[PDB]
Amino acid sequence: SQYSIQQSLGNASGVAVSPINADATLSTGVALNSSLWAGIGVFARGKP
Amino acid sequence: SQYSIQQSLGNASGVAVSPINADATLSTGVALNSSLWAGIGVFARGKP
Repeated sequence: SQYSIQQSLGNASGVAVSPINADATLSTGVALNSSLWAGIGVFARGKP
Repeated sequence: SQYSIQQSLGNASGVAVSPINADATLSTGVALNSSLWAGIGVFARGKP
């Protein structure tokens, strides 16, 4: 309909905006400063 | 519960304070100006 925004705009009159690139700002979330411990054992209560 | 303060703050919203560093202020308590004398002997009373 109206107010819609296209993205291709190939060989036809119109106006279109490309989707945001955001590729030069790629970070990585690993949170290195976090430690957890895993172990096995024998206890009194818990799901085996 | 509430009023608690965390220390890690890894990849999650929140506020945390690290434990006090206090490593550039390390002194050494030896009290060099102290002298005591140790000896053996034969006496009249005491635990052998």
